[PDB]
Amino acid sequence: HKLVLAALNRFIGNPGIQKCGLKVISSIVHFPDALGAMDSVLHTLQMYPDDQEIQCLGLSLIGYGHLLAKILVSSLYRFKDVAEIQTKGFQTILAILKLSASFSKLLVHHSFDLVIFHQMSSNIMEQKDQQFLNLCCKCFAKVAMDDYLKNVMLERACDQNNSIMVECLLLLGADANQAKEGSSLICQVCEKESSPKLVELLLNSGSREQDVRKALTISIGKGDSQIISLLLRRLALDVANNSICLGGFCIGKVEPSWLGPLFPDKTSNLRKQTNIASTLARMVIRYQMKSAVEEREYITSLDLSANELRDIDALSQKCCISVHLEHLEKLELHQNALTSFPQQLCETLKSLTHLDLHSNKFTSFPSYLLKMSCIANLDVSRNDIGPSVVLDPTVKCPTLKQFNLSYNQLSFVPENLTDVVEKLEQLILEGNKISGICSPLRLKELKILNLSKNHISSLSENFLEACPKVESFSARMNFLAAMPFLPPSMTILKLSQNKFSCIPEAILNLPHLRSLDMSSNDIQYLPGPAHWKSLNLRELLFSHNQISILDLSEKAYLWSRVEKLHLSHNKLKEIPPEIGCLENLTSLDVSYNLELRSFPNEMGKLSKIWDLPLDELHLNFDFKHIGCKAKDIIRFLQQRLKKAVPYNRMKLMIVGNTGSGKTTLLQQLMKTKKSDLGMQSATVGIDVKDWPIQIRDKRKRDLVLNVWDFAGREEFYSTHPHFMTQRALYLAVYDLSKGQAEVDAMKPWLFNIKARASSSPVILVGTHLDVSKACMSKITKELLNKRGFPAIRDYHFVNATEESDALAKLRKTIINESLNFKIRDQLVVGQLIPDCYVELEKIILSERKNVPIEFPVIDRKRLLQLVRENQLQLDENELPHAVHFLNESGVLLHFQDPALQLSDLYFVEPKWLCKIMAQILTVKVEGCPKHPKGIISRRDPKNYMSQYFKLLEKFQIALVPSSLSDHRPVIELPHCENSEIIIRLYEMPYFPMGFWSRLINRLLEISPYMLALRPNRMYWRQGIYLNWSPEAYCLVGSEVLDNHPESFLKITVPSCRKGCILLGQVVDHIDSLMEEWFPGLLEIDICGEGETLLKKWALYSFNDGEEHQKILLDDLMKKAEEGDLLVNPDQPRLTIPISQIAPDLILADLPRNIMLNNDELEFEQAPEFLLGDGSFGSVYRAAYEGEEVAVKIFNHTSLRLLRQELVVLCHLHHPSLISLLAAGIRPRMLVMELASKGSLDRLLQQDKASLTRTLQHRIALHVADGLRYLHSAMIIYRDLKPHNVLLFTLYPNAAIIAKIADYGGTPGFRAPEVARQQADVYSFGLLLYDILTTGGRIVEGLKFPNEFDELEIQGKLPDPVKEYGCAPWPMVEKLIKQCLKENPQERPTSAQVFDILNSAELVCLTRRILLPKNVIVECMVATHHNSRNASIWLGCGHTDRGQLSFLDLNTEGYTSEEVADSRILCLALVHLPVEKESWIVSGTQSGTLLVINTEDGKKRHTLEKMTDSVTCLYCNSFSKQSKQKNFLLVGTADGKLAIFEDKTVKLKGAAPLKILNIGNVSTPLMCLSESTNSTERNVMWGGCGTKIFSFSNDFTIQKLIETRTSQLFSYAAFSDSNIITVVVDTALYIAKQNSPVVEVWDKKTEKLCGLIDCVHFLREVMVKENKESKHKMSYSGRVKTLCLQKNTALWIGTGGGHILLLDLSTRRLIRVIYNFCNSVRVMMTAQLGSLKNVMLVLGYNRKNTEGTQKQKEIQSCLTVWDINLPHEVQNLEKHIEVRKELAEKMRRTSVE
Ligand SMILES: C[C@@H]1CN(c2cc(-c3n[nH]c4ccc(OC5(C)CC5)cc34)ncn2)C[C@H](C)O1
Ligand SMILES: Nc1nc2c(ncn2[C@@H]2O[C@H](COP(=O)(O)OP(=O)(O)O)[C@@H](O)[C@H]2O)c(=O)[nH]1
Repeated sequence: HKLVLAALNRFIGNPGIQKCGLKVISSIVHFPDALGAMDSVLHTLQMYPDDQEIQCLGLSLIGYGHLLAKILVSSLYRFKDVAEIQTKGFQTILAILKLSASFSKLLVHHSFDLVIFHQMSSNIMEQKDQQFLNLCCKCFAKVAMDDYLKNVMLERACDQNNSIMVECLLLLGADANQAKEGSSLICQVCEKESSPKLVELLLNSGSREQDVRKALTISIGKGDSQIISLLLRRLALDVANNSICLGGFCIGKVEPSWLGPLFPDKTSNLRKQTNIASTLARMVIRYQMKSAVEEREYITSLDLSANELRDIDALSQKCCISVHLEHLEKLELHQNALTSFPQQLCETLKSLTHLDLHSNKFTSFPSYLLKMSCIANLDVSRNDIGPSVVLDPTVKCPTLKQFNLSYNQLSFVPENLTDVVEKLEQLILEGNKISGICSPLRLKELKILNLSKNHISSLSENFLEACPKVESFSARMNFLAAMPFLPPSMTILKLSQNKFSCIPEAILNLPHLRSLDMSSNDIQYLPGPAHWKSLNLRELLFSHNQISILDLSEKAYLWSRVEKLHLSHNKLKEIPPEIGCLENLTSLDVSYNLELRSFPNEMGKLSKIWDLPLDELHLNFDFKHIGCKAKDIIRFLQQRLKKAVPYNRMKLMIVGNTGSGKTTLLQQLMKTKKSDLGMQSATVGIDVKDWPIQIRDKRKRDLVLNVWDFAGREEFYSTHPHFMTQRALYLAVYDLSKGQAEVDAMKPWLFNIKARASSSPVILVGTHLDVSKACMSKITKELLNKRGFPAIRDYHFVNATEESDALAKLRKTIINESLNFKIRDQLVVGQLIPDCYVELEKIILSERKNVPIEFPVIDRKRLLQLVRENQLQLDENELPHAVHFLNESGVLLHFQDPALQLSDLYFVEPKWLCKIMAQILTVKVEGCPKHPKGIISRRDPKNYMSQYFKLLEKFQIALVPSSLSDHRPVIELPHCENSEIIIRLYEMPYFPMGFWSRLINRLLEISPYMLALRPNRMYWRQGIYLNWSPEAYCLVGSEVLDNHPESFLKITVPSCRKGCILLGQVVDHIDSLMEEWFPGLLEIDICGEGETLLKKWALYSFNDGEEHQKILLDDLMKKAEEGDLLVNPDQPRLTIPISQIAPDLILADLPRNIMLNNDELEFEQAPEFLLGDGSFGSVYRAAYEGEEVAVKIFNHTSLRLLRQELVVLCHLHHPSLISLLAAGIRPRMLVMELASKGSLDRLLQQDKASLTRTLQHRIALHVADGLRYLHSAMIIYRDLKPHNVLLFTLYPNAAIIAKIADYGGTPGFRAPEVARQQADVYSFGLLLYDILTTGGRIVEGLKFPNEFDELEIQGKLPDPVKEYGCAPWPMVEKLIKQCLKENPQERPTSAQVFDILNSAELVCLTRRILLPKNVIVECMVATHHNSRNASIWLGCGHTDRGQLSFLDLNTEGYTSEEVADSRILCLALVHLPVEKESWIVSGTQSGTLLVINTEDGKKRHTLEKMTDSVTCLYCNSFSKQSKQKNFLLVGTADGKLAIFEDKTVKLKGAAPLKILNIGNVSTPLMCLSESTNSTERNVMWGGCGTKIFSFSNDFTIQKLIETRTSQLFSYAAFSDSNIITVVVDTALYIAKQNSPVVEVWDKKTEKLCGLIDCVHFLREVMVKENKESKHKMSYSGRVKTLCLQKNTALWIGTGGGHILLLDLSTRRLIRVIYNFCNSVRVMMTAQLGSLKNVMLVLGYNRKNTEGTQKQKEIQSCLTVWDINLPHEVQNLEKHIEVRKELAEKMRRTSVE
């Protein structure tokens, strides 16, 4: 019982008894392992806390419900640091967790954090219980198992400021951008007044930039000077570029105490005290993996434009930066609201040369801005400068160049220019209010004046009489009358919008003038080219004048260079033929004249014309179906210059109805005697026949009209519209037996004749007198004549079987009607064509005398062979029109239609192919009607069955829409309550025949409605009724309402949100058809009234449901109700939104947020407010509730086009796309993002100082991404060029830099056009080329612009670095070539080019130099003393004897010169500060140490001949003699340090100061190094044999560290071999011959503190991409050389074809950059041409071209990397990830 009694007695013993009871139970707990005390021993703790002597015991006994934990920490917290009782506690926790894992989560539940934080931070480090502390890292490692536990405790770890532990947690993961995304870590960390080290650690690791900006706003709220300067240093600083990009931020005020540390400071050097955190992180990681596995120096200018600086005086003082400003050389203050530029500032900075501050609110040009030392381009161009701007004459500033004064409120030209600004060039004064006549203006160097938009009366006669270099005087929009003796030097003169009456003779005589724009003048006579006295006229812009003649008869060749001639809006009469001499004409413009009417054939010689607007003028020809475009018009005018002839050979379409005198009247018109077939049957198809008529009269014109006796029976009634062209003479026939009743039923036919060919004649012909009613002439005169039916021109009553004069009269009438057609007096029947067409027609007809009957088609190859067989003058560009024209004449049908596919096949003999297309429509099936009537599958010879229905369903006969269930099946809509449906009518007098056949076939195949779920559809002849659901369905019905002889087209669609989509997408397909095939219907006949024959109604009802009637409304009149949005009757209390009865016209269908209310508008449209022109309209700027927002206004255009654009540009959200904000119906225009820094063309035109390669690459990458998305959206751009790319910010590493405008071409932007997909790739190639070029492609657009598609694969293209001089930039120079394949199949995809652009290597490298063929070189030395242009001196080893091998870099010219009798090993540079020379030294195989001068390759003197092979040379920094001093080291193959002095090199056989024999004959000296710092007096370290050594100015071995005696043998010879390399840093990194591992010694302890293996980094990559590497287990690959950067990383040069980056501080591998060489032999650092700190890499590329001959072809591929690589490989890495998250977050807005 003792256990039971002891426990219960200790329980009841509330006073005193516990102190002993606990000792009794702690002794007894070991022996029986007893069994119900835990609860009571728990209870007693609460029952009396606070007694240490029992607390320790209780904790000791807990280890032998959750309230347990609640007492534990509350104990350890109540005894934080009283004694080592925490030991017993943490032992208890460690015991409990290892058996109950989840209890750990319970511990952190209560208070664990409070006490563990305290213990790990109560200064426990270097206190004696370091082993107890090891148990506690062991605790934490299991504590931080759950990542969420890391994040939330991290949250708590920043609440209380604790730098060491927050750093430790960051090293353990625990991302710092997860808390709230609106109030995430940095926000409260700057709110709670934390420490700079706490904020810096948060910023350095993952911290989203938006949160940083929010925290910047917060920390601006308070006054903090060490947290602000750390937020800016991560938000705005480009250290690579020396910048401050503080642009977008809304900083309330700038104070130098913030930017203080942003400027570079040489004193900045900080120790390593946070190593505690790294050590603790290492211990935690160790315990975690154990628990896991088996348990000068001045910056550039400043960001300043849009900051609304109401004052800039803050910088005028003598503050911290008042000495860095003195070398600014560019200052931008435009668009702020400044005033009165501070006088102290404008003399503080004495090197400013682009000061521009416009759009500010100045009111007085300071006139003390001009006392700066070297200023130019002074620009104040939108301020409110006072009425006069006189310059004070006490300033003599000559350096000013471009003194802009645009758009001020001036009243005079500035007064004292001539005495102040002498060298002034571009004095601009436009937009002012200059009124009075100007000054004599004695400026000696004006080069571009300007006076536009002033109010000038006239110019003084001595205005330009003293400015002998003016070039571009341009006074637009003034009130100007004459010109005052312009100096003979003007080149460009622009004088538009003035008030002239004739070109003043002061212009007709300028001896060098080049362009003259005088548009919008009211002038009368344009003097002939014999009045212009100038040999170089290029542009002559004269639009909007009143010009009568275009005098060119006098002397035309004197204007042979003219390239632009704009004469629009003039009273011209005709173009004189002398215009044919201006061969260099490029852009003629004679539009809007309304009185020109004819083009002379002479213009066909002006082949350079690429545009020729034809707006509002009528020509002979110009008929759209045959009308040419651009050069095609010139080709037409040139072929018409050759020879145009009368063609005289037309058509007669006979038309009947189911029976009449048609065939028996055609067989009587043709007088056909044969009667071969004694019994003709009903007509099949159209049966084309032809019959010549040599009219035996004075007119010998033997006219041949072809008769097409159309099908009578109604069954053929769908194809006939195809054979009714506009050019014809139709008959029609009665069968007068059913007189006055058949004549009624003939009405549809005439109607169709009025539908297709409005201006075609018709001839009625009675066909029966033998069969009996002849009063039919009544009704044809009574009803049929002139009411909506075509221009009947006769009627006859022949027998059409035999014996009468009436037939002769019918013949005469037909002949005389044919010879009298002449529509619009154009006379079709004899019009002129090139004889080539007639020849082609003749040869084709003669092949109607030779073809296969089974397949009358001709292949295009056969046609191009038959043109060769004859002597036709046609090329591959003539046939595309030739065959079309011959199609127009009924010779052969060929299909070029975009709706189908272009036919390689040619349908000569149409007479049987029309016969073939109708066979299917007559074959029936009286077998088993297994399918509903009309639908059928493939059921019928040699491959012809394939082409038959490869034509017929291309002909949309497939399921035959004809003979298809005329009676409609009964259909009921889910909802028919008069208010959930939308209904639209199409009342028309009679359906077109193939209307339904082609209507149900256009709606049918559009399956992806509201995209890919197909609907169920049950479609009879005249209806569809698709359905997805009761939420989406459509019934395009066909009913006739009672007492309505017309025929309607009822469409019903639910008024739901998606139903409006159905409506719109169906009305588009029903309207576009009507204007594509039936232009007669939707042709408003102003003659009579606007019937339009197509009265598209709209049905609306006020009474929601049970309206008892649907109220009509004509759609046009409803469209007139667009000034509002709601319709309402004469009774105005109730109304229906137009948004409820026609949601398709209505704006709301795309995301509803697009709506412009016309309320909070803010706008202007003057010629400053547009931003550019493009496609179908232009774009302007305005504001609304916004500030700046762009508006795309439209021309002329239509709400067809806009509906396309609305949908297609919407529903597409992408970072590279220019998203639109709103649309405006009333204002007929759209709204877009304002592109802040301009367009790419502008950027190229101006800003070439500021295009970094990074930046160019960013733009290209952004663009590559947009184009990729556009192909994700499966579509062409078709508009890619500098004019179309928009730039937002000029900050290189931003998130949005470039975007792409208007969507699916130019001489400056050509391709081999598909119609003359993969094409946009090529267009991108052009843009990319120019971006690489920076303005080379169309600067030539001022010069030789036709040449832009002439050298198409052939131009400056072969070497554009060479052809433009731009900075070399490989990989992408290969990318454009490799992209730019002429064949579209050969081009890579846009996704592929985007992926290749997303490659840090494409951004990081600039050149290599493949040395001459088979040269082996193994040593090289750079030159930094002449840092202007440097040459890299190489050795050789292709020869066993020594050649030196010079190699320059700016010329890349290799030279060879044998200088030694034995192969060289190494060289070095010893430059002497005296005598200004750099002796170059070379050590060799024989020991013959050679020294040769820099410039002289003859003053050579080998020094003492060494004993063994010299392995090394080196030049040190040893100034130990109180002066500048240097030495030289000769590493030989034995260790003998033959040291010398910097100057003693000249004397033959130099004297070694201290000959230090170090190594042995078997231990070869093999590497030397200097130290990393200079504070250790440059202790020198050199490897020797296998033991590294060191020395100093003493030149005595200071250490004999041995490496072979290593205690970590994984292999021996990797350390048991001769040393190869040594580098001196905080530690030592060493490698040996063929050692694939590097050894890391320490200088003090001399211990192998590191062992870093190379193939330890080769595995990770090879495993996927090298499968043959599984056979290469005995791997080649080892450290062939070392090269260490200053403090960032270390570059391992492999013996293989690889290179390794090592971040020596924290993470081992940054990147391996392979596949660029095969053996990295040499590596070193250097400086070149102010591009200091480059790293040269001499690698090998062996070619086994003759490897079978045991020989390899060697190319020493010397490359030059930019040493800044280890940053960009980790910084650009990051930059992708940024844009990847943003790629996804943006696509969330597409979801919702
Ligand atoms: C420098 C000036 C130039 N600017 C622009 C803006 C734009 C522009 N923005 N948004 C657009 C949307 C469409 C668009 O279609 C083009 C390419 C057809 C002209 C242009 C812009 N295009 C040139 N320049 C903006 C102002 C503030 O700055
Ligand atoms: N007796 C008689 N028959 C005629 C006359 N004109 C046409 N027909 C008949 O019309 C038929 C000619 O075919 P047509 O009607 O032109 O062919 P369809 O239009 O394809 O049916 C023959 O059967 C003729 O006998 C006429 O004046 N007298």
